[PDB]
Amino acid sequence: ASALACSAHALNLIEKRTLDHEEMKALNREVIEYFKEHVNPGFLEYRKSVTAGGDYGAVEWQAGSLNTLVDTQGQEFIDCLGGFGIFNVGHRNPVVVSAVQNQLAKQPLHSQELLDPLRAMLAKTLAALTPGKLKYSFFCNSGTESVEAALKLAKAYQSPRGKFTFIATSGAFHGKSLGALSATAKSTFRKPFMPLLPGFRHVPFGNIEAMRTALNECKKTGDDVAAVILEPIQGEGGVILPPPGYLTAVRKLCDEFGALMILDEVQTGMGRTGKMFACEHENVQPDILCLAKALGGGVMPIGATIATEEVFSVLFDNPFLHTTTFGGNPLACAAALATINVLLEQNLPAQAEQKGDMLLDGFRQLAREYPDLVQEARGKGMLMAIEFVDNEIGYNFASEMFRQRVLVAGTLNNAKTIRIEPPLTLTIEQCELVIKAARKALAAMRVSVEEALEVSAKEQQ
Amino acid sequence: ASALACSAHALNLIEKRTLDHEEMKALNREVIEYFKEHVNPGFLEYRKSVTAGGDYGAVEWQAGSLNTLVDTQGQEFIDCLGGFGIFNVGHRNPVVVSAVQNQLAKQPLHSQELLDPLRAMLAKTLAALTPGKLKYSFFCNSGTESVEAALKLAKAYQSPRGKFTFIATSGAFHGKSLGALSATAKSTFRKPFMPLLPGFRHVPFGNIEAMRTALNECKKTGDDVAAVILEPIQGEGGVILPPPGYLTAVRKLCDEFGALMILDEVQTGMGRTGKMFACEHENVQPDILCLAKALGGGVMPIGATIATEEVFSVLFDNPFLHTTTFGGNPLACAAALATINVLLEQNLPAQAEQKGDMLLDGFRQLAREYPDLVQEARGKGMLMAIEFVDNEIGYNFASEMFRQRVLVAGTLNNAKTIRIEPPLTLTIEQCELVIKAARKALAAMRVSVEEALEVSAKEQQNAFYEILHLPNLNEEQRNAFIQSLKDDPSQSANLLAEAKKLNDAQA
Amino acid sequence: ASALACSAHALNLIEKRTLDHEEMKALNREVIEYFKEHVNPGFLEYRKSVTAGGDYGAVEWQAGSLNTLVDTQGQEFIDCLGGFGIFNVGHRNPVVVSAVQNQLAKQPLHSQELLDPLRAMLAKTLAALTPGKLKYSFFCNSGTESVEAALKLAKAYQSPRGKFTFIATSGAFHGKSLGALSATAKSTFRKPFMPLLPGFRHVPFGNIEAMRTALNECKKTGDDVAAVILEPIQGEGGVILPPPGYLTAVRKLCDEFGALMILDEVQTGMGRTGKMFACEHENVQPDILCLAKALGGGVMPIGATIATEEVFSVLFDNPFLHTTTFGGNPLACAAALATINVLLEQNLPAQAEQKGDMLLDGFRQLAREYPDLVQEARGKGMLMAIEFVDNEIGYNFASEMFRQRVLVAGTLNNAKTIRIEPPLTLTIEQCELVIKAARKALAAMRVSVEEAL
Amino acid sequence: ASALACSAHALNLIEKRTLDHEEMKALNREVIEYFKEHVNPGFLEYRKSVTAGGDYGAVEWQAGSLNTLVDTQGQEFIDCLGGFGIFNVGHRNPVVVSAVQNQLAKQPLHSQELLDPLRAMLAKTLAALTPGKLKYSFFCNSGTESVEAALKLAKAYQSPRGKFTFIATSGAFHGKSLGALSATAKSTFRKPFMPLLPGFRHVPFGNIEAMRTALNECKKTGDDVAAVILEPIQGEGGVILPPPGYLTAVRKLCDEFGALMILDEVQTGMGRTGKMFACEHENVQPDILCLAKALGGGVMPIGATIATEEVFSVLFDNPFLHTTTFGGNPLACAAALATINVLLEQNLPAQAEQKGDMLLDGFRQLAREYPDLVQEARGKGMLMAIEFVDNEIGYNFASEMFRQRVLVAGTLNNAKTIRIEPPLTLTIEQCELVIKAARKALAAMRVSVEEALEVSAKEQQNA
Ligand SMILES: Cc1ncc(COP(=O)(O)O)c(C=O)c1O
Ligand SMILES: Cc1ncc(COP(=O)(O)O)c(C=O)c1O
Ligand SMILES: Cc1ncc(COP(=O)(O)O)c(C=O)c1O
Ligand SMILES: Cc1ncc(COP(=O)(O)O)c(C=O)c1O
Repeated sequence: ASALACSAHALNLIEKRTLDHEEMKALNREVIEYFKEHVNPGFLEYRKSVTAGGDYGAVEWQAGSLNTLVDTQGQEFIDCLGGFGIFNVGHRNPVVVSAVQNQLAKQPLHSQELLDPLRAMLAKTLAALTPGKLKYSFFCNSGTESVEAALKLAKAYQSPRGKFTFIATSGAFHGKSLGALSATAKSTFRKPFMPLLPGFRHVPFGNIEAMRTALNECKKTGDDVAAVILEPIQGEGGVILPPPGYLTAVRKLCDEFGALMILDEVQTGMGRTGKMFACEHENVQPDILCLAKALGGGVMPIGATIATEEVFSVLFDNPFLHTTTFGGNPLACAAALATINVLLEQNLPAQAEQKGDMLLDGFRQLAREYPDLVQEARGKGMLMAIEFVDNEIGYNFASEMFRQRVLVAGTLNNAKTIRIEPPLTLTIEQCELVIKAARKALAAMRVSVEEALEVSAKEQQ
Repeated sequence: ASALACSAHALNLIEKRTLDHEEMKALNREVIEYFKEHVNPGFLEYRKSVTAGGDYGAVEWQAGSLNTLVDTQGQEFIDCLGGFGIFNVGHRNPVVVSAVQNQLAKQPLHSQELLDPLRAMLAKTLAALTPGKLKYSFFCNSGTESVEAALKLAKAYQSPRGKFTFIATSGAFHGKSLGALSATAKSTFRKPFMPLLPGFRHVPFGNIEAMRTALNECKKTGDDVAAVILEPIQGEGGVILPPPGYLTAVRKLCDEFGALMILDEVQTGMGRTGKMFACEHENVQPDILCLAKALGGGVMPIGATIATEEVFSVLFDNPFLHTTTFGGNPLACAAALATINVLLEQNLPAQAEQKGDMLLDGFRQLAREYPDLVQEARGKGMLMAIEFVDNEIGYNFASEMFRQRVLVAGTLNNAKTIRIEPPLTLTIEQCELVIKAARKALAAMRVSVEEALEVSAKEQQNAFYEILHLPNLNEEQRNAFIQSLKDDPSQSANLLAEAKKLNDAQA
Repeated sequence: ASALACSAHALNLIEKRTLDHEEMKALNREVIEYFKEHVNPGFLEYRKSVTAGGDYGAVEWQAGSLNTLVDTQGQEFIDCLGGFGIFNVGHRNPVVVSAVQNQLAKQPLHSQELLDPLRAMLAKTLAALTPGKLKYSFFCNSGTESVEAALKLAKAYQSPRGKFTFIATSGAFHGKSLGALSATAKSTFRKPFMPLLPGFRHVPFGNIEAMRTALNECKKTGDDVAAVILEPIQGEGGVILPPPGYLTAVRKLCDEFGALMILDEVQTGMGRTGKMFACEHENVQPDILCLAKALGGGVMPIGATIATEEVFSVLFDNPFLHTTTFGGNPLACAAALATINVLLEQNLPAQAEQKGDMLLDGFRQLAREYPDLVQEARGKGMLMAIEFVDNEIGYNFASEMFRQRVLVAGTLNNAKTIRIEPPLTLTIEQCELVIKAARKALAAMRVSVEEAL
Repeated sequence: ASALACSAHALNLIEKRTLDHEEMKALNREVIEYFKEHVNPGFLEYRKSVTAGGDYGAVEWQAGSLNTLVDTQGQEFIDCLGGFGIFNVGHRNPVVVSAVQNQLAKQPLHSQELLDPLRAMLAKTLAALTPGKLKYSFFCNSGTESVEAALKLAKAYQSPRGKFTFIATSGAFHGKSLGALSATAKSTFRKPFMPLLPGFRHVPFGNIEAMRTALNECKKTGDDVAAVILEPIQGEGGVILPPPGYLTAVRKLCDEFGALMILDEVQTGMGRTGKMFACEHENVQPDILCLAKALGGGVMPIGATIATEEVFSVLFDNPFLHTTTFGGNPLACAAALATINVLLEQNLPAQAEQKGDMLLDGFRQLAREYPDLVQEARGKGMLMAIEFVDNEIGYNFASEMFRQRVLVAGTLNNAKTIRIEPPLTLTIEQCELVIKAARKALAAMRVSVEEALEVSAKEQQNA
């Protein structure tokens, strides 16, 4: 068809709230054809590996309740994926939806010349919400943009001081824009795109001595380290918790060598680990803090890079040194201001702690019961993972859970590991249903394995 | 206060549609204090340079009509800034607002595990809307992200073919993320952040022979070019139009050397130049096309990177090779689908042509009338610029226009140049009001100058010769001070003082 | 065998001045086996492509006269290869051999702690010999080392000034050490070894406007140029002469943008183009000058990097910033001091001019006569090339010349192009014999072709 | 003057074997003026810091015996500097001088088109002399060129295998050419010349776990290691001996990750540590071995890069991929062939062991006696160092030794550390004279210190 015809057919679909069997069958059939012909036929192959065929062709339609998703066939899913840590305050949180709706009625995007007042308000808010000397905020549209901004603040601070080297950690995930991907550590994500930014070096996560070595060797050779960047807990790494005091030691180590400390709280921020930021567990103040995902309330894309006056002041003489067109737009600021208001009003950080403790205990118990399938369960607050024995078992679990209308998925920088990242608003009853679904899934998986194994050993001579 | 207290005070402000004198005075005072203490005190200094004091402290409040903005004091501005090419279909275009409102009621952000249907629909739409073999779309949240995606598609296609070098053009602006900024060409934007991506080289824009040379020399030395990236017309460069046929020649040149052609239509896309894409003027099909700004309808942030099946197929075996969390979200897709529907239904590309022709004629005439102030006016469709004689005159114009409630601003990779980028929906009457405002501004500027001052010729010529004779400067330094002096004759006293200092210092 | 046994057999061979048929046959057979098993079996394949089989297995033995080489079978060759521009003052120039012999009797290599007096003397000599404000000399062991030193002087001068980009030219050859190879321009020499030094960009040779563009674009993007490096005439490029005034323009262009001018006279230096340095043709003073090959007199390996006090003074606060163990050794300095003495005493620069004019005229005439085989002949002084129509014809010429006991070979950054780089001491009679050999070679090549059909 | 005039005056000086007081005074005065005006006035400042003035202006004239140097004033020095590890077989070793003299009479430099037979002979010799599967030799003119060749062999082998990262060690010294300097580890030698080759990372020397980490992390991030390069013992680092088995472990570690092992034996090679190569102590076979300094016999500049057929075969299809004009020249080959013959015939590796053990014991004993001045003495064979308490004490020792006509000097990647690198041919009596000179030097230094202190205290009491 013409573009006009397709743009029309699609606006008509946006208005529709419901689909009869025929409208559903037609839309499902279209979305699969169009993913294949215009988006990525690879996404259809992946979703098959993590489903029992026919289930891969599930099409999102609307939010059910705070903690559920409904497909085009009316099937309601409990959300333990949380859009990879976006939906901290649930799906269509009425307070966030309200703030966005209200700003949409006045001015959704700004001129970038007149002072936009929600930018000023969210910056003031984030300054009050953040620890210590974190004071200035730069707004962008994603995690990867927030990391680019951080790397850039560090570069501008440190190049006149003669420092250009950056240290990241293996298993680390900081985004996929080429500046961010220089810090991202997974080989398969980096190799095609090399050469990446020069002067990026990786040490093991949670190993302070390896990091000391790297900083010291860089100092010896005249390749002095501008910054260390790390996640307080590695998400895509498979929920990798550092040894206690590690973050505090990295801060002293950065202080000693005159390197800037960059904390990537894109995925651990906005209450998910049981505090507003995972750096609050140790009362660690980085030089630069990166936020996205949940900051937009599961309604708007937004990122934020917050830094000390000492570091951020690099942008004061020429405020156009770093810019973006959409960053700090009124819809996004409204969504973030709502999200902070919701998390604080309802003490959802405290809820994440209680519910995470409850869920992790549940999973650790299933791990004890199914060591043939599960290596270990880890977490902190509502950031959790189950590591299975091998990759194919992890995929069978994702499918079994999906069959039972519970939504989980794999981690990026870690195969065979399933993230459990539900909304902080997940109810105690849903928490219990999740554990029962997990149990039913593991029992079904054990049968599959035992069956196969008989149907194999038969082969001999 | 607590964060809770500030988040509350701010949600209260989001609900309010009106401000009495007291609410306005209190909010203005807050926004200025908070910009200074938590955003950037630099932005307050810049806005002063481009206003008569008290005017710098104008605070955005809401959209007036399709083509106007209203501050906290109720002053309505005609928008010739267009948010730097975002507001193609105007402020709160009811069709776009409607689509976003409708999708917000179902699902604003997606899971990233279930197939999201608006992604599929917008991708199908963009495939039909785009020229030739452009077929696959990757959605992100900004121009800079769309450029990163393009660079990444090229890298993945070309590294197994042994090609790693990228060519961009001087004056070029492709974004500020470190991959994008490797292609961005302005010194002041790059130097603090070097070293940038290796293998990035710059040729003059609109010079096919310089580009041939660069590709050929790279081939000779074994540093073969993976891709050429260029804007069809340089926006931040100051609306720099290439010679006609240039784009067509770059395409044949890329075809000959086996390099991928990347077109950055972030700022020339969605009808702004008089066609849906500026590559349609010459019927040029790039390998990879970058879109953002206007694609979101002035409601949502979105970027799109569209490419051939041949190039994009690099993402098919591992679909996680390039991803983003928010990219291709349902709100953004709804906003884009609406925007395309609006541009096509109302033939706004055709309107941009007519209104741009009208506005450019107006500006070229004011240029004829005020050669003491204006060097030249250029444009294509509703992408236009006025180059003034010097930077300070450009700033005086922006201020005079703002005094008269018409919103313009400067370009990034070009000082003393004012962009005129109004909504394609600007009415013929507003077009005329814009020209009258410009005229009034230039007349007032002439008076300011003529306020017992203007001539300074020999005053300048004296500085040229004194600077040239100072015996302790090297030839790069003398050359840097004389380029400053002829480029901006109104700083001859300042530049002379500076040169005398450094001459004394090398005795 | 043991190493002791092989080191013994070889010292025995070094003492021998003559080989009977049996000693020759045994040594030839050994050298081919050992090239194959321990050096490079590739060198044996190349030498075959540029010979009529049996001729590829020629083994160097000794210098004949100033301008000839003798193989193990006693066959004497007129040398028009000149070891690629080493043998400017001939083979075993008695004045150079004498100086080396004399220093070998006192101290061949230095301590690197006591002031070594020939270093001081050769540096003083090179300062007097070089144009203008070229004053300080750093001694190394090769062309590539002399270029590394130049690149390093530029880096140390310009990094505190915020400039890091370097411009070289396509067809350019500056050596094969990884710093030098970043400036070297031929793809097949660079691709395996990438990534090379960052911030190295190439413009066409002899195109001042292309170079202006590159400097200007680098300035616009904040990647300002530290230095331009170029050969005054590209040797490995195939004897590529720049347009007149080009070098002078590059100097003004460097002056304007505040970039350092590096001239690589490794192959055009020590009189080969008709002056002591090719930069003297236009009276061009670079910031940094690179020398090797002929500077050692065809006896010693040496390189020299000479620069202004302004640039070299980067090494004054810490004189260990750039060092080499063997560089500026007394044998090498003795050899260079002798070589300069010989070139000046006998006005061999002037001879190179006259003999090059004579030889080039001869070749241009053969080009007129054999356009089926020869595209063109070029040169300046005793730096000359014949470009053939295609690569295989160039190889047939090298072979035909070798069959007639005249030694020529191909260029590096240019196929199908044969360098003629004889000693400046080549006699007028030899010059004429060379032209007659070339004629006989082309006539035989024409027959081969006409045959084939 | 004209260049002709100076080239003449200098050839006149090359012929002279003797200088009366007037010829000496005139030549010394010239050499100092010319170092200042045309070489480096910095060399004159450095040599002052390591002498009592008047002594800084000592000018080399000729070799005395195998193990001594004579200045323009006829003062004979015992050589414990060894030209930083060049003079393994002494000054003007008659066997080396003979081979060079003999080849000079036939063909000193080659055409580079005809097969040069000494290249073939030295390559065959070095193949027999080297351990295991080391088979192919490429000849150059210096240590830094030999390292460039190694880096290049690795790059050509490993880039088609998708590996581009190189690991070196801190304190490491591999040369000053920009490829080599990318592996060299001292800050002050690198910073002015950055950016250097990309893909170069440094681990601590003698720390196998730090190196494992680096290889593993590079593998995880897709920046896989092409090669490890290290000295078996760091010379410029200040004679840093790795823990025993380190080299063996690095070899297994390289084998595990598929990285090439490059051993830089430029300074530990040709018998200096008590074996022909320091890699023979642990029977470690690297993929690529680098040689220079002593390989030329203290007569000729030469470097050699030797590698497996597996690695070197990258140069077989295009033999012009890596070349040099002077490399593998007949004089240099003659000098190297002589040097190998001398080292093997006279078992100088075994002598280096015995004499080094003797000298190191002597120094360790002086360390016990002078802990106020000396931190420690280390070595292996005739590769030795004395670390002093502070830099200025190190310089006072170098001066005191020079005053007593014994030649020592500092290390590059280590201040306050004096290298003792005498010819392997140093006689037992000279060994003893060296120890006595060291003793006399330390005793004089102690008196200087003790005197200062006495002067201070009395002035104070006097108040
Ligand atoms: C720790 C971390 N950093 C950065 C990102 C990238 O965020 P975005 O996809 O919005 O660019 C992610 C997303 O998964 C993340 O988990
Ligand atoms: C041509 C072009 N590309 C890229 C960008 C950057 O887009 P964003 O600001 O959305 O990152 C701009 C912004 O002005 C632009 O004009
Ligand atoms: C211009 C130029 N530079 C550098 C070199 C390299 O000299 P070497 O082979 O001694 O390193 C050459 C050799 O042909 C040359 O012609
Ligand atoms: C171990 C080592 N490698 C390399 C070099 C550099 O060798 P050259 O000075 O011959 O360039 C040296 C010199 O001191 C060295 O000791």
